[PDB]
Amino acid sequence: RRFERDPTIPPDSIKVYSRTLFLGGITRSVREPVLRSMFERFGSVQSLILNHNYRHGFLKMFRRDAAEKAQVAMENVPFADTTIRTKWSVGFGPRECSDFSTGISVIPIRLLTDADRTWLVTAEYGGTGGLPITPGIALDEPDI
Repeated sequence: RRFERDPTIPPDSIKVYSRTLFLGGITRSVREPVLRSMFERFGSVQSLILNHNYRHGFLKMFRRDAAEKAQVAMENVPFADTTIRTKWSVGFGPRECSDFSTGISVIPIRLLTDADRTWLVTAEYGGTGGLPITPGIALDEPDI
């Protein structure tokens, strides 16, 4: 688990690496079992939800490094009547604190909600692995 002292982090902040990818271009010809098999090449898929009414989906990998590999490989993939476009999702903490190009956030601890704080410490994957939230640490996205 990532619990990395990172001297690039400002005072009273943490850094969080998203494990979640946004999937764009999801027409009805693009189905969950096929996407799952595509992304399993890069590592174990923790969750995958498609919503064809919005032409999109969200895929979470157990590991941040697998998510990075999947994002670069699947960034623009012609498929049937569409192109699958894989980008980072930032679904944890304030979106104001994030680089959407890489799915990395630098979050002042004071802006975490109590729920955010609890998820960070209790997550099976990501988060602090049971340690307190303290400044200058980089973590992966917690399960909620």
